[PDB]
Amino acid sequence: MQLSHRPAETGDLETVAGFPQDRDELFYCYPKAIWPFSVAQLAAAIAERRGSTVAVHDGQVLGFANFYQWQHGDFCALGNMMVAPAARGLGVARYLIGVMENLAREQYKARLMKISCFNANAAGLLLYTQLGYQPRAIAERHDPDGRRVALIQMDKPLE
Ligand SMILES: CO/N=C(\C(=O)N[C@@H]1C(=O)N2C(C(=O)O)=C(COC(N)=O)CS[C@H]12)c1ccco1
Repeated sequence: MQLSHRPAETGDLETVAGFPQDRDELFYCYPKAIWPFSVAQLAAAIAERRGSTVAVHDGQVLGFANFYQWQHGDFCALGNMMVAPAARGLGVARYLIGVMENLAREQYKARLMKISCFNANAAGLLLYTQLGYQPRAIAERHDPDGRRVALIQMDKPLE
């Protein structure tokens, strides 16, 4: 793919907010959100986070991610990882994760990137593993139906 990236803009909101296809996908990428997803919920996330970035191919916004934790000189934690349904498995997430790693190193002087992935998200767990992330801990969380899920906390040194 001929991918580029830039900071997320207002005009991208409607597109990105269309990416989660069901409650599970929304929970996996934004567990505080309530289905149905909306532009206002995405904009609120952006306002309270850092680094919101889109990946673009052939004029189309295909990916989005941000940081929900950032500690200068230490680490960032990547979240809100969303990819357009027509572009899944084509390398958009891996591209964007690489972009966000550079942004963490360069702008936050981070030595580590943290990613948390829910247990049900096999594709996520396998991709982050391919990208050199290692599992560090498992935490209990609850899904929207009040059922227990396992949040797998992974990390990777930067550089
Ligand atoms: C306050 O912490 N509560 C969390 C909690 O760990 N949220 C954290 C938070 O924000 N994350 C995000 C996020 O919103 O970007 C994700 C999404 O990750 C990816 N890979 O896209 C995983 S979870 C973590 C939680 C989860 C369920 C109930 O509570």
